[PDB]
Amino acid sequence: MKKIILTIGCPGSGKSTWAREFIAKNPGFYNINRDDYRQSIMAHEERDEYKYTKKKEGIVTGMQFDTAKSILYGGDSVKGVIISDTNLNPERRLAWETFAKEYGWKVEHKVFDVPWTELVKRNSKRGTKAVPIDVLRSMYKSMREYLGLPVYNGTPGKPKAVIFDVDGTLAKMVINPMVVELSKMYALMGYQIVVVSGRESGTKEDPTKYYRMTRKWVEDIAGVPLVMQCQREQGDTRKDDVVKEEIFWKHIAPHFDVKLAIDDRTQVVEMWRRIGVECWQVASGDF
Amino acid sequence: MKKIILTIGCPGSGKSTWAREFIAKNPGFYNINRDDYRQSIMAHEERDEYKYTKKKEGIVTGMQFDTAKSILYGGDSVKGVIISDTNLNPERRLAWETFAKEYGWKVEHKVFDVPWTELVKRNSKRGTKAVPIDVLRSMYKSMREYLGLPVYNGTPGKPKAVIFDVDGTLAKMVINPMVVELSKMYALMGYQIVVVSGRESGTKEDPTKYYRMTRKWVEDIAGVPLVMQCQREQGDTRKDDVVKEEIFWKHIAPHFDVKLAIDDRTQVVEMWRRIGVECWQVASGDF
Amino acid sequence: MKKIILTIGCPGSGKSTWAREFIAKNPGFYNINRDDYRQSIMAHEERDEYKYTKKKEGIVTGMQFDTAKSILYGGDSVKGVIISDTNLNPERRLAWETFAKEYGWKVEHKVFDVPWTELVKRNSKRGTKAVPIDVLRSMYKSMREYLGLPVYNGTPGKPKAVIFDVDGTLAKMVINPMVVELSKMYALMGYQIVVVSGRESGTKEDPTKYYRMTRKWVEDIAGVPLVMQCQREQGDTRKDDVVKEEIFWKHIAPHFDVKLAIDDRTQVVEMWRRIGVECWQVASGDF
Amino acid sequence: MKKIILTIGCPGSGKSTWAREFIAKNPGFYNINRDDYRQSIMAHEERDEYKYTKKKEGIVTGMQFDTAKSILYGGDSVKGVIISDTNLNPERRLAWETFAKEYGWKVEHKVFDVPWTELVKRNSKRGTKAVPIDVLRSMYKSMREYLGLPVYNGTPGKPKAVIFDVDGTLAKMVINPMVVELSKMYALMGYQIVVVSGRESGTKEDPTKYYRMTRKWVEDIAGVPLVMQCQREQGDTRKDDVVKEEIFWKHIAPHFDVKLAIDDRTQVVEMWRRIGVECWQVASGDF
Ligand SMILES: [Ca+2]
Ligand SMILES: [Ca+2]
Ligand SMILES: [Ca+2]
Ligand SMILES: [Ca+2]
Repeated sequence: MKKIILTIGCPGSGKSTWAREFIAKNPGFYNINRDDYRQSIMAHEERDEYKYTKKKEGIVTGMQFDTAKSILYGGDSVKGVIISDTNLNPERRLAWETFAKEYGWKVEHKVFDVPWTELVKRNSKRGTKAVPIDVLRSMYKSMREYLGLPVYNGTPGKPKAVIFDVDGTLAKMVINPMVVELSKMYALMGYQIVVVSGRESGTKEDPTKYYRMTRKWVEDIAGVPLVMQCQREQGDTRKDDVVKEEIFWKHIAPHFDVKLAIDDRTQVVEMWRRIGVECWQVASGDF
Repeated sequence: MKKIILTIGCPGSGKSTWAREFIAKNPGFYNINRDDYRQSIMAHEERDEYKYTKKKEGIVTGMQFDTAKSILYGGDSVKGVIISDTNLNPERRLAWETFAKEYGWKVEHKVFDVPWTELVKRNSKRGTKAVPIDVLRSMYKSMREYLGLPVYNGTPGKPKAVIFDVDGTLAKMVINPMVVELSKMYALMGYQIVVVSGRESGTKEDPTKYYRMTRKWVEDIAGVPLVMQCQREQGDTRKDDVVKEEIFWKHIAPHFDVKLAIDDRTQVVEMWRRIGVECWQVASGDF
Repeated sequence: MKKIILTIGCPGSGKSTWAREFIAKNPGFYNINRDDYRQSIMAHEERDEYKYTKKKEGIVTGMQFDTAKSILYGGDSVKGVIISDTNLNPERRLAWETFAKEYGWKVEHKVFDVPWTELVKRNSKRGTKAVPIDVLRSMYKSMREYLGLPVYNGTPGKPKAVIFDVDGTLAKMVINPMVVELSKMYALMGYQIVVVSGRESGTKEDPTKYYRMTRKWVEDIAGVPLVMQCQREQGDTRKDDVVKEEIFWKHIAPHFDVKLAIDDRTQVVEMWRRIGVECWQVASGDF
Repeated sequence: MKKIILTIGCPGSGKSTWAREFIAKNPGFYNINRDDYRQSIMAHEERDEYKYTKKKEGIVTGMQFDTAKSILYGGDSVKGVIISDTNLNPERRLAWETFAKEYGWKVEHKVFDVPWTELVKRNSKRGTKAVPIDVLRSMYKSMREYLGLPVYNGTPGKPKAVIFDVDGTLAKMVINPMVVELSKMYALMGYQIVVVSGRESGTKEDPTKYYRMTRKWVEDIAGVPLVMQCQREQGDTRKDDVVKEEIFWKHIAPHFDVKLAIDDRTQVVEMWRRIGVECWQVASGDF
């Protein structure tokens, strides 16, 4: 059955690079893309930035389905087509299927799940084809809803706590005054403090060298009335982003009703908010 | 009445640059272009070169008319669309009109007549969007058929002659041996020799300074049995290309049945052949 | 006296665009630039990203001064040269002058002061020539030290206060729970709360329409124990960035020893930190 | 001994692509290139075209040697440098060596010999970095003088002949009137006619199928008083360019004093002239 592959990925996820190599290897396959249509009807150049308009979007949408119809109603030579957009809008994604059935075509999805940190990394160098962070963020947030990834939301029963980070947040990567005050203000308030850190626990030869150093400084110098502490396991090289988000679902979320996140590294503040935890960023953390 | 503007011009003639500025100033106008569609269905990048295929052309054509229909069947907001191709194919150009009438739309043409010399000038710097000389040549040859420009073809009654050029052809810009021999070989053969030159005749103060110098060298040193001589009028700054093509229709074509053209400057050899005169190029003449 | 113009501006501030147009109009002027040299010795392409190395920087530096010497020791035709870098390093900037005097040349500065908001705007679209935010930030922070712009640092005598923002911070652009709690936690703690907002005060016909609405919501619904409130004057169209930074130096800084800034709009959080006030960003604010 | 590699190749021959990959693999190696320097001192953009000027060339030259000195006088870490230009000027090439010895450095050459047909192929798509055919031609002509390739010039004793081509020249790829006349005009004149062709002689099963067809048409229909005929051997897939230039040095040049070449395919007309044989091109032959 002639197929309609939808690529599912955020801007600069590989979608297009894939559809070109693929079509270049699989005869009978043709591409359909919104950005292309968007740029074409405006006669724009590479350095020109298109301006969103319902009227134009309507036209573009119009152009896709029609082209789908046209090409897919070709010979037996035509094996199918690729709708190389972000396709992160469920409302529309559904629309393509219900369109596909009423014509005898099947629908496939080719997913391009690239890590946020890597999506930013790429989108910033994307130049004129780059996209604003809120859209990139908004997009990724849909890529997660698609994948069915978890989003937190309190935990009835467990105490109301506030997770804190050390490097840069609690400490000035000596004590970072205002923030350390906060940890205690929240201490009075009736909150559980759960300090956390992405500093590797230690070295292969001594797997807690740094964890102990941290815990000591946190308690003895800063004097943070922590209730629990968690750190990056020794010999773990995954992203801070990935790392803490695991520590959450595995230790804190279950024994705690989280209300806040005090941190400083963007990728981490990005992760916190993204999953459902409010996060206040106390300093610039672009690294 | 909603309009369908067709741009008539050769590659790199201004077409697109026009349609962008225009649409950018005239609301209700949208663009339709083949190259765009061609690149899109292949998912190509700027550095990739598409490969002509009837099957794809058919698809592209399909995409244009359908998009025309779609957009033009919009509100009263839609004033019309631009078909920004070369549109130098009469067969198709007709097709758009006969399509336009059977839907209640008019058709307009925006012509971009740029000089050949300038088209090459641009196309060579066009980079990856550049096009092979024979297509550029073939294209321009259609742009002329469109404009209704003249193409020569003998002249019954008048003698059979061969036009010769001086700078570079007859002379080594001292005598250029083989070529000068030819002028006489054709002299025996029973041909009229009509020497011609784009060397300005002279200076404002002496409007034949060079014409005389030339004629003298041509007769006295080279010894070319010329029957007639023509040169660029003093104070004329138009192109060699333009220049000689006027001298032809005004002096030679009427009193002669031309069979050959011996020359050396590409733009001129290009012009000769282009209008209907066979031309042998005796040396590299890229200047 | 032959001159050595140094361009003073952050990445994507106009520097290069200026030096090209200038040299294009002023004969006897030649360009010297680090990025160029950096890319050249590595044989890099546009899509390649150079890697910082002292050894290479040393070489590049070496290349500039030598080229300066070489060209400036030309004829009377050579009027001078442009050192089109960021030149925001005082250590080096000094070096060029002390170099200039020991050879009989003067030094000029052409400054390109572009607003941060506009620098980000451009750098994000800069593509492969774009630069990381911390460097852009770090750079701008030097452009300010150059211009001699003010950086705050407490105010002895005046009470310790915390400035708060409304739209997005205190309010969910109904009340934003955690943040409003904070305003009171700091209220107990012994801090003065100085709410602030970039919401235009009102309309030409009623220049406080919104200021009153705000103040009411802030006091009556949120219940923030504010001590003072400031807002964007009616009919003011300058940037939020520019706006609040004026309200600070003119109303708060003088009557207050500021310790914190709770806000949400990046350009504003960027401004706060930049001038010397710690700022915690409570939510994504990329708009 | 620290080395100075000079790349020897025509525009778009691989030079730069090589020097980047190389430096990327061999630590201690740095690049020096004229075009870079040329563009930098003018502050030019990619779409801007530099304008040749002795004064600027002098400056650029100045910049290279100085940079050579500078970098090569680095530590033991510096293994050498690449002068990635065309380096087809012997006058200068010598200069680099005599410069190298007076400082204790050796000189190496990395040659990039790419076929003319392929150089044009590339240079036309080179876009703004492309170069005019006469320079490309002039360049290749130096690349040949470097390689020590042969250039013809008469052959005392042997008769004065004129080589003719069939496809497109003698025949209209039926007879091509004017050109066939010429073959006989030269026949009277006292010249030997040596017809030649790049049409494969035949098929594996019958290695002269086409050679016979040709010879028959040439003699029986056209009536060319040929004295000798040569064709592309069966099962030969090298370029027409390469092909005929071998047939020349192996059959004609030795038994003939060539005065002219009548042909039509550019790559071949290009080859003829290039080696020392005058060639008149009778028609457009861009294929
Ligand atoms: Ca941190
Ligand atoms: Ca001439
Ligand atoms: Ca706000
Ligand atoms: Ca031929």
